[PDB]
Amino acid sequence: APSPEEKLHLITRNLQEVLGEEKLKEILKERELKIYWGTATTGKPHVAYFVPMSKIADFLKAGCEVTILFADLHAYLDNMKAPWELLELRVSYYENVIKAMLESIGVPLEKLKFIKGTDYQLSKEYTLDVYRLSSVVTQHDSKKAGAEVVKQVEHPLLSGLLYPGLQALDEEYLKVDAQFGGIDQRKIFTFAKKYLPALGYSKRVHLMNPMVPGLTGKIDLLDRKEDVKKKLKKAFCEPGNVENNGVLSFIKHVLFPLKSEFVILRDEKWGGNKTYTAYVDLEKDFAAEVVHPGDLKNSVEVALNKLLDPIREKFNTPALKKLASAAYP
Amino acid sequence: APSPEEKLHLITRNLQEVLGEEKLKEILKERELKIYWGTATTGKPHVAYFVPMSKIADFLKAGCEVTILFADLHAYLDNMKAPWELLELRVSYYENVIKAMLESIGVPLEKLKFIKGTDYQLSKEYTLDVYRLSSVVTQHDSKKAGAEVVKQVEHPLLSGLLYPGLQALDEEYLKVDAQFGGIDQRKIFTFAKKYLPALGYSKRVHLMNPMVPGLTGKIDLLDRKEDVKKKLKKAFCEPGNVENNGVLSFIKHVLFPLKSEFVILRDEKWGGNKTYTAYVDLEKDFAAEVVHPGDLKNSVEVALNKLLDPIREKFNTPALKKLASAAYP
Ligand SMILES: N[C@@H](Cc1ccc(O)cc1)C(=O)O
Ligand SMILES: N[C@@H](Cc1ccc(O)cc1)C(=O)O
Repeated sequence: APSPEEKLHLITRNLQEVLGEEKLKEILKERELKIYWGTATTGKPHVAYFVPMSKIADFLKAGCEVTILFADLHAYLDNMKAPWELLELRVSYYENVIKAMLESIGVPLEKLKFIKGTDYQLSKEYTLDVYRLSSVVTQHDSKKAGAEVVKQVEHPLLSGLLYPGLQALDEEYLKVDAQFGGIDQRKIFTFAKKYLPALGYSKRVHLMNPMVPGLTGKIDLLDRKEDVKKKLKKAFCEPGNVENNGVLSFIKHVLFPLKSEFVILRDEKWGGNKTYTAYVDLEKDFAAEVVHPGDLKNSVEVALNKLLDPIREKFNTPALKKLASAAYP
Repeated sequence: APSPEEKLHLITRNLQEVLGEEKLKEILKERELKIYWGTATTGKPHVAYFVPMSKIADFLKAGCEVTILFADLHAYLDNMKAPWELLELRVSYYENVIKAMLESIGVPLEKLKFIKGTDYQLSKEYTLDVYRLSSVVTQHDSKKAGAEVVKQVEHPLLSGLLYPGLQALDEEYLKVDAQFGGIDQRKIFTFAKKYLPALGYSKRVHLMNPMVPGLTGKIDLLDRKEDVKKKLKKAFCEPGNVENNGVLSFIKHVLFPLKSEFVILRDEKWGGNKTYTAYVDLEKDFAAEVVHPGDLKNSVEVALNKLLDPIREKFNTPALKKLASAAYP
């Protein structure tokens, strides 16, 4: 234990889509899966990052070799969502905050590798492959592949066309079997699947999370307790509505995977607390309106504040706030 | 001697257009001009290469520091007009044949520097500047800048969009004051003028040759004498027509600069030989039809065979024909 079947279940649970199941099962019969997730080092990560972090936790539980790519060059190429001056600073802020998140979840930062894009994306071998890729990829396909991912501006920049090619080559240079990201990466993933073989590199397994509504949409990982409180009961959460509910989604994609259960906090009057061992049970009760929006929010607020506390405390040290300020001036 | 005025005259004579006269004259008051010419290492050079080589001869006579760029990566990016396997071979063939041309003209290969693009275009600093350029250049402008230069195909490749940016950066990395090329480079030259300052680099002086009709259009630098003969009296050369005349153009752009004069070979019957000290005099006589097409061709044929002889002999050595064959299979 875990068997290949248990590993496959941990790796794929809560995803919207799995591309490459045949190869995924072939690998898992024999060895650990090598997988990575990338994030461009752009705006301050917020509590919604707990969603991909929960999948990273799952990968690590399944025994996967996991790489996290801090894609600083990608931040630069995507309409300068980060300038060159600030890239090193934002890489450090991202690395710190992602490590704190994973620590807070209780994930062995063990088979976990952190790498930043400019560690290898400016090397001669990689650059040579960027030019080879450029010689088989049409402008049309590269503009198409990036449409849901890079900022769409009225006069498209060349950098925006380069972005998906580099993301494709990243699969080969990080030497992984698989890449995980949101469903909005799908066109880049199929682009990699199409073009890496023209360079003599193999296609990868691709794992995609659904688009998950936010808790608000704005809660920062360093927001203090009363700001978390303040922001939560302005959140959208209609009685009985189990669609497009950011509070239910957060529970489904983060709190259940984290603990295998979820506790609703309710007054004695309305039945007292209840412990759910599966999301579908909680969903049924919410649909029936015997879990009120206010109690759902209070239950999430307690759980979430538990997740943020060690992060807030770790960034409470001198120099981490100078880092926070300097990263985002 | 040469004075700045004589240097300016040598450098700019026979050009179609000079961009940047103000800076050119500022430089020449003080020091030697640093200038380069690039050629993608694509198809076999033919006798038409004598036209840019004549300007290189002029630059060297004026005391310029001249670089010749063998743009092998550019050959690759331009719709794979050369594959990666053959690039080293075609670089060697080009270097050999260009050096033989210049030797045949009688040009001191002295302040002459040969460099190949992949010597520096895959370095970290250059690649970083390719990404910065990509972040300010629109796809629109880079497609526009390359329209007369890179192969135009029905599904434009990304590499074609990269091509002019690299040509612009080449001005900075070769540390020149100026670039010389044909008038068909003009949109790339103005592109460099527009964008190098966004990277903190200065605009360059740009020197442009006219588009010159070919002697045939096909005479190879290694063609033997009877093939040269054969190909010449199939050439287009109408009595009295001094426009679009490839034979007159070759004389104007290559043989006059080379020797300061040109000798028409004519029978006693029609006046015997005549020596022209300026092109306009020869042009007037051709217009008046007292220099016949056949005699003009014979005079060019003699001069040209004199230019090719040491080239043919130098490539007559073992290994230069294996080079020729292996470069072009
Ligand atoms: N495109 C990803 C970031 C990314 C960058 C480079 C990669 O190799 C992988 C992922 C995003 O939008 O979040
Ligand atoms: N564009 C030039 C070749 C060239 C390539 C790179 C340069 O830096 C300069 C010139 C041609 O068409 O012949």
